[PDB]
Amino acid sequence: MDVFMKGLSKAKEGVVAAAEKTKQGVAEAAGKTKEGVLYVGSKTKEGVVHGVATVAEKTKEQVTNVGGAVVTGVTAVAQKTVEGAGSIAAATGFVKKDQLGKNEEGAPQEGILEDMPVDPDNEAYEMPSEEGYQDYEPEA
Repeated sequence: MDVFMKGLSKAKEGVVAAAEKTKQGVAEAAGKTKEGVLYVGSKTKEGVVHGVATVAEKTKEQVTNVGGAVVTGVTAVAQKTVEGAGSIAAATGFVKKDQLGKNEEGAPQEGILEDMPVDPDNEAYEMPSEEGYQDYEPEA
């Protein structure tokens, strides 16, 4: 289940496949170097030039067959890129979250004035309006 183990067992499959091939390449190379020390009036320089010249003709039939393969492969990667874009959309689109409205206070004072006209000397004229009750000793 660990997506990591798979990627690991997948690489080992390539290292082994490459070994069988790399191990088969040195095998032929060994016998090839064996003829190197031995001269061969048959393989002359002019003969080598004609060899690479012939392999250049087949290389055309190969790139032609694979030429249609690389085109199809790139097409698969093309649709594989647009899909990866979805992941980018998430990185930019942060996981939305509906629950808060951020409203500390829209400065709901009560009027344009500082709303502090109240006088500390006596609130207003003289305490509540009442009916005088008592404030002057003499009749007036």
